Amino acid sequence: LAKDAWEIPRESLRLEVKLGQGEVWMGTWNGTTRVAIKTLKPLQEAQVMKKLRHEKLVQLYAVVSEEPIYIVTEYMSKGSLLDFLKGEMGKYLRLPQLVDMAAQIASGMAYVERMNYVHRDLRAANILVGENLVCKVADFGFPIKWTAPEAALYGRFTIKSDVWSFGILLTELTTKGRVPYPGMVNREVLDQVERGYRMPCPPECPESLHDLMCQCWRKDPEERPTFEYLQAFLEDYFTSTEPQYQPGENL
Ligand SMILES: Nc1nc2cnc(-c3ccccc3)cn2n1
Repeated sequence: LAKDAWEIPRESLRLEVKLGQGEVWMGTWNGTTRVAIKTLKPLQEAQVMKKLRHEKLVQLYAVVSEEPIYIVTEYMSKGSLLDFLKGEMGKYLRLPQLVDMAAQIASGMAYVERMNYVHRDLRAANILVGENLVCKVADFGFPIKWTAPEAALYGRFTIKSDVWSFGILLTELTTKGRVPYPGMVNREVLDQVERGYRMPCPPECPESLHDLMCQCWRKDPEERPTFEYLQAFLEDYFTSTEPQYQPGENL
């Protein structure tokens, strides 16, 4: 059956270093350019990664539509935002760098918002990092803790359930990668969050950023901010919102 212009020769790719294991390799495409190659275990409907192109989304390069199915994309030299924040770099990141990263992610998601798509698994383990603190939304391929209640309970995934996740992602950045709802197991999160619990302000995080988290965690998904609003807020943050910001111990 008929391929499209994304298709490339099964073996026009040189796999080298293995990076994960569902498996992910670094490689070289037509001997000239470095890529990442995610391999599946037994891309049919990648009509999602094909239609999106933006500077803050990991770019699709090519596919291979036969088992084992390949997906080739740009190489992100630092790997996942989660690993980056939990590794050696986490202790040196302060609020300006973390808010900047948040802004990049909102910029990719504001594009997703315009195109009328929905990510469904926005969390730091699905943001990829390159040099110069470039972050890019990845993996449009159970993370109850990151999912809006209406989506966890009733399968209502909208751009507004993504916003909710983006708010959890903001606690990931401000805590240098901690799992959210520390001490709570999945069921206790779901019950507590339905009764109105929200994570409190993380140590040394300014109130104005916690308020932003709180708005993304509104019960009525319609009262949650847009990513366009989020991007603009984050970009202008140290002039418009926290002009007197002082670095502290950890942020
Ligand atoms: N597109 C893409 N996908 C992945 C997955 N993992 C990495 C990576 C993982 C560890 C160290 C450096 C890079 C990098 N990329 N880049």
